[PDB]
Amino acid sequence: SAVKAARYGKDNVRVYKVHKDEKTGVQTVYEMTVCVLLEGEIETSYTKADNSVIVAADSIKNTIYITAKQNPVTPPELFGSILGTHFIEKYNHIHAAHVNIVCHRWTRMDIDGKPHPHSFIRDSEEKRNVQVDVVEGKGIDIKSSLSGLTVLKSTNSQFWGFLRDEYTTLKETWDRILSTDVDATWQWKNFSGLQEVRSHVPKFDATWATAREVTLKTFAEDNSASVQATMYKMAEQILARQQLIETVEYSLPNKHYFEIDLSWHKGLQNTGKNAEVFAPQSDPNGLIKCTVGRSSLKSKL
Amino acid sequence: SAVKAARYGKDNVRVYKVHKDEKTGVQTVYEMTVCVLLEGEIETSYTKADNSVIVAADSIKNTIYITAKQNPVTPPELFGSILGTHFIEKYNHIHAAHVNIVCHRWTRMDIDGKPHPHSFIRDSEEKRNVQVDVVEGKGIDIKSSLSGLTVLKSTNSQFWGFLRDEYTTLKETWDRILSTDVDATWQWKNFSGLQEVRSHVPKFDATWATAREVTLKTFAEDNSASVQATMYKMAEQILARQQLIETVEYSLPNKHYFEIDLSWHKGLQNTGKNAEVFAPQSDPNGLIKCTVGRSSLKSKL
Amino acid sequence: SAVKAARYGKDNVRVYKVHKDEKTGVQTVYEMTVCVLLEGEIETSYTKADNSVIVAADSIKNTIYITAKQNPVTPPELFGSILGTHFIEKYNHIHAAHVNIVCHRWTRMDIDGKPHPHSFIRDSEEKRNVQVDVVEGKGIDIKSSLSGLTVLKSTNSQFWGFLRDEYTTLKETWDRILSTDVDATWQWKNFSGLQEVRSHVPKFDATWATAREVTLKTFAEDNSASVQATMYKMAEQILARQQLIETVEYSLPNKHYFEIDLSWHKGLQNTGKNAEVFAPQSDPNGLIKCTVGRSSLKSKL
Amino acid sequence: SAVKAARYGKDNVRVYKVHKDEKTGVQTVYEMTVCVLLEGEIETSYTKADNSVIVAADSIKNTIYITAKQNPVTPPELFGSILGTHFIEKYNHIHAAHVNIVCHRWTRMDIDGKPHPHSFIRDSEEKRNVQVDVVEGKGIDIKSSLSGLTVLKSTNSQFWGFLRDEYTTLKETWDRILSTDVDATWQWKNFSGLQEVRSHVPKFDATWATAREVTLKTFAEDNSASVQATMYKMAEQILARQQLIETVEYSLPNKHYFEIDLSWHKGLQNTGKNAEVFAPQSDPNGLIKCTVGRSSLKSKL
Ligand SMILES: Cn1c(=O)[nH]c2c(=O)[nH]c(=O)[nH]c21
Ligand SMILES: Cn1c(=O)[nH]c2c(=O)[nH]c(=O)[nH]c21
Ligand SMILES: Cn1c(=O)[nH]c2c(=O)[nH]c(=O)[nH]c21
Ligand SMILES: Cn1c(=O)[nH]c2c(=O)[nH]c(=O)[nH]c21
Repeated sequence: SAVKAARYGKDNVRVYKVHKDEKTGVQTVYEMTVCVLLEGEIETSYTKADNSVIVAADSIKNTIYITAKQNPVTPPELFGSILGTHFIEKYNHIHAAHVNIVCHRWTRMDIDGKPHPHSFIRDSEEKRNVQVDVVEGKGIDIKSSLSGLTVLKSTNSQFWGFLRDEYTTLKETWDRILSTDVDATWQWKNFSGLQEVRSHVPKFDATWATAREVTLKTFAEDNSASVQATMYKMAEQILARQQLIETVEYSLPNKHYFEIDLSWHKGLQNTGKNAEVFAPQSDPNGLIKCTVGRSSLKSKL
Repeated sequence: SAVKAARYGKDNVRVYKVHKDEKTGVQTVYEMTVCVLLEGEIETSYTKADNSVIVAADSIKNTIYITAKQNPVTPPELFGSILGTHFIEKYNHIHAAHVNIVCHRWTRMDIDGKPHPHSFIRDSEEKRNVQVDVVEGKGIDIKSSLSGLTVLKSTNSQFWGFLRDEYTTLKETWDRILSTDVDATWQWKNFSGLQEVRSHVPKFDATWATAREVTLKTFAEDNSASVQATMYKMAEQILARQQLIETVEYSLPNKHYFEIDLSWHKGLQNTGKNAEVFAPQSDPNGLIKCTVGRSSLKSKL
Repeated sequence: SAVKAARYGKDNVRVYKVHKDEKTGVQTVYEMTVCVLLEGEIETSYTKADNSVIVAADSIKNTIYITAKQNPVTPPELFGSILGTHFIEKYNHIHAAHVNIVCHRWTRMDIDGKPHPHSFIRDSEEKRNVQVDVVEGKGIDIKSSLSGLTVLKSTNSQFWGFLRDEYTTLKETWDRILSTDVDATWQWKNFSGLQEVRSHVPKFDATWATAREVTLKTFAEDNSASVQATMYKMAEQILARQQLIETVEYSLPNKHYFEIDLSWHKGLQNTGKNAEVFAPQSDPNGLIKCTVGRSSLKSKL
Repeated sequence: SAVKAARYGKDNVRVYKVHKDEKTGVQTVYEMTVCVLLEGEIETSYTKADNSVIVAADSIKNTIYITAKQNPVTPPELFGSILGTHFIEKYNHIHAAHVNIVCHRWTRMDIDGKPHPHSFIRDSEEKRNVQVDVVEGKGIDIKSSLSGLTVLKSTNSQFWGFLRDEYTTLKETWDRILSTDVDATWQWKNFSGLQEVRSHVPKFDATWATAREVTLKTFAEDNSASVQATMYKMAEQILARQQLIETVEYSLPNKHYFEIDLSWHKGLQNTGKNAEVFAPQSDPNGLIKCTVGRSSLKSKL
């Protein structure tokens, strides 16, 4: 037997950080959950009970809090890059650091139409995430994402012209409800190290804002032919707006709202143009995925 | 053996309703989860296998969708009162209907600074709830609530002067983080029937809006002496603003954010006035409850 | 405004305790989650920012661990009674202690057909719970429960003879799947204090075992006319087997398994006597409740 | 823009199947949740609103129930292989089918020491899973797993000799609690098609049973030097017992149980050899992973 793959460390590390402007009294909070898993010359911990190669997960936890004390926690792409770089530089025998960060929403409260200096509301369970893989000799691979963005449109969704055979019962529709939970990931060009990540810092918040804006506007305005066709338009617009992105991935459930035939009861009309009351279906659901990149096809376009 | 208490019916009934203004094209959606449990002369279903006294839960489910088709679903206090009244009036042997409704947020999307006619966002897992108990011969008892409103303030919370004995380790503080999930319930005066509920319909949305506004402003502006003292101020202001409320109940967890002593590492200062990085605690938590009503004490005030 | 009701304390306190037989090497573990809420002369903490009347929830947490160190944690009815009594005796101004305990399963592992001395498995998310209300001057009110016991029978469940009117679509059945999550509560006679609870200690484990045995055997052997009729038989047998119980309460969801008509596909027969493949429904569900006590009817039985 | 990756279909499809021995009256139930995602010449559904290439997820759902009606659902490796093969054979333009199955426990009830013919208990939320990737021209890749197996040992776990530097606070221990949720995956040799999967059918149940037995016995008997060292022993034994497995992967959280120093209270001794009461930590947790395969190193072993 031999170790083909190994990583270890600490998961579910909750972190809060406050910034206090002593001049204005304005406070700003940041809250996240962090996972750090290390790789390197660690196989003997598995094979030989050699704990000398283990940077204790407790120590990794201490290091997350120390890094957050001594560095910005925003944008999360930067914080993740700083943290991962620390582990591969500090420890000769550690050759990769895998940093996952989930960012929790704390939106400043408006009280009597004025922003409150130190009060916040969890305005959505929507998250902003990063996956930062720091690989010694191979730079920094960053995937940025928004997840748990739950949306619904009551019309301007269609689904007709799909394959029909002996397995098919679904009726074509020219007007249905569309509801999803948006998981959208943008994959950055490889960065050579922390200096190159730092040189692009304003692009992280800007690209997250673009991804969210494009997701909401496209969902709201596309007279959707399918989830497939709608998500492709979101991905192509985000790629057009940030050249340092290589790919945009969407993973979208089709959260069904079924019509309810009430015609058995006093001839009530609640289908088609008369549909007012629907049954939201918890399961099953459609699931639609794609990864969009830029073309290099020159023939048979 | 004898039946001391019994109720039965249908839980977790997901309901969506759309309103379509054909003039403006503006669509408005409502989504809820409904539970209806009936009481009455039903003991023989338990004791004698007498199913003749059971209004099938499947039929109760059909009735929820039919009621939603033929009546407003908003405010939920009205929808609940209509539904509960239907069961005690339709069925001679049914003497109480217990209607619980959870209302899910679908907030209209703003696209390029304009409200979209048919696109919505789940802007919070915060709920608006009702419990409506329709009791034949005893009218309609309504409890209204907001739940899952998650808030945090980074300063202007204190906790000192508490009892200290041989069980006490907690340090007094003059500056801590306060974070909670707000569960706030307002209990209406008994209504004689559906006509009296209908006569007060505008008060339901107005009182929910008042409860939320008072909760947010008080949380944000109170230099809090304790969760106890802060919630009491919220409850007294809501009672002052709606005479048809008898009681206001709060149930608030104290969701702890602990300081992290980093002085063992390079003398880093992260406690007291230098506290920037905190550890959010998932459990345990403080839990603080109270029900506030109006006084009738004339002596020893 | 005046305080009509108030309680406060600590929730979600996770507790583990190990017993080590040094003679045999056999270790036994206990794991629970504890909530303690106090009542008494505490209104000034709410009305006057008077923290002198608050036994800090942090101190209540310390007290749970100290009690567990100095006393048995089993049966949970005893541990809860000890803990609640401590608060009303130690603090003159505290007049009630509300102790909720959830007990988590750690079942000894059998390895090569022999019980392992120190290895355990979470063999079910089924819980054993207590609610212990210690009220100064009014003794100790205990409710014991089992919850999250998930069961299914594939036949010997029926549902016919229910009310049929213009709201009814459900077909009568003489053979259906029955599946539920069992919540069963037994309410003890009021105990005068801790001495009387201690005098009955063996009855707590014995009555929990009886409730579980009766629940499983009745579910498995009753050719069920309805959930109502089946749960009534469980409750009456548990009352017959423990005179110190006053009431037995069941709360049972009817977790539906729907037939799937496949006759549209190659005439496949999958309904009635040919039903093999079913669709489990996550929601909605039936919900059936009753509280059974002993009779004192002497006429019109 | 161009489609670099795409799949779509149906998730969260709950399936139940009953087998009825008419001779013995013995019934056997199977319950699972199924996901099927297809790949192939489907990019035009994304780029051109061409729904002609979509096998509707509703049709995929119908096909799961039809397959379950016409074929064994056990072992899940076989059911998954049948289902995936159907999609790549039926549809010329579909070139891969990705089938994920979660199997839910329904263990036969023993009533009065005899197995009941038609009553079952969810004896654990532990799952048995498969991932079956059917790739046209490349056969059938199967990963089998057990997940959610929650275990604890109260002693015979150690953690000492780990790296100590300026980030390290953790104390070495020679006796701690070890608790985890076991996620164990075994990767099968590539199968050429459905005939080769069928030729190995008895190996699926046997290898799952081996993986579980080895996991439980090793956890219980290993005087653990670390999670790393313990999981490596499990993986090497499972590889030794099934030559058709290429790799065994473990993913194990270290679910911490912290000692509680009570010496501040009446000198109570609850640490080290006197530790009886512990605080289970919900988060953070250690996370330890490895993939073990067979060696081909001939030098520098
Ligand atoms: C309703 N529906 C299916 O059944 N499949 C699909 C699909 O892949 N995409 C859709 O937009 N809708 C839909
Ligand atoms: C921190 N803290 C306790 O320990 N108990 C209590 C309490 O009841 N109320 C608070 O506001 N804080 C607090
Ligand atoms: C299927 N079904 C209903 O619709 N209602 C009821 C009920 O109250 N009890 C049952 O056992 N089944 C059932
Ligand atoms: C307690 N502890 C750490 O902090 N890290 C680790 C690790 O990787 N492995 C362990 O078994 N324990 C442990």
